[PDB]
Amino acid sequence: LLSHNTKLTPMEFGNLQKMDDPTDQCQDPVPEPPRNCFGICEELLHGQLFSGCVALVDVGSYLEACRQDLCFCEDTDLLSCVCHTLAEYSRQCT
Amino acid sequence: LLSHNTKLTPMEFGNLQKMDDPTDQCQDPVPEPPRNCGICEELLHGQLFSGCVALVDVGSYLEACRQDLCFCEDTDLLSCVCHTLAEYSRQCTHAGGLPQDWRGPDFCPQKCPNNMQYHECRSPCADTCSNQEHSRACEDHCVAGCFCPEGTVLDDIGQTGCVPVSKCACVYNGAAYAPGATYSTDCTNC
Ligand SMILES: [Cu+2]
Repeated sequence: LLSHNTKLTPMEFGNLQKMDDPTDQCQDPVPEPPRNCFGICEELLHGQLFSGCVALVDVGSYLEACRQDLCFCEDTDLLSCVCHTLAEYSRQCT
Repeated sequence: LLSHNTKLTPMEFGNLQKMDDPTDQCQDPVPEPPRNCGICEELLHGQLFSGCVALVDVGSYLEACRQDLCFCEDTDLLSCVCHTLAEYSRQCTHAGGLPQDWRGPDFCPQKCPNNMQYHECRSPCADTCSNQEHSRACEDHCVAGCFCPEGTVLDDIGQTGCVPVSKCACVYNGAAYAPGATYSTDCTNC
């Protein structure tokens, strides 16, 4: 996150790693305002399902990711947007 | 469930408690075989209801939540279990517990008039402009509903939602006054 003694935002860091195709000049993503969108993610991750995994891998980053995945859901059922983050947390615990 | 030394099923008991209308003959529900169908496990066993587990057992309500999730006709599975959770919160309040808020903008949202907020355990004796000490003299346990934000009281005079105490109006002889307004009699000045 440091280019020359400065601080790089995650979007800038991601844009710095682009390698475009010879003819496909893909446009960089445009930043969006925060949608402002204890919950189901907190109950699931802080519950007894992940008891030996919390002491090894911190939950806060994955909890925040779960909240973002829920907020950017494409379907109505909220139980289907938490599968990806929970699976990733289980992978990291393994 | 014991008619005469006989273990009645819930279906039989419910049918026994029937009282029909004169011209409306009703058919008893047909006992259907199970459909062979765990979201509720996370919230009910989670810390969100922890302060309620010690008072009301959750197994019956866990089964009720499973039945509600399986039996409801839309795939709003996250938002199709609000009724069982609300009932469990009600039972926790009736058991002397203090449930904490479990709802949200996307998870079982509740709409409150004016600037009030929905809460799971607050005193039902709402403080108004006329009675600003009602909550401190309440005998009933905490209930769930729409309540004024902390630091304000309900406006029962102008019906303009929750207002601060310093801006509450006054009533004298059926006429609503304003903060700072005065009236006088022969030998008083209020
Ligand atoms: Cu009660």
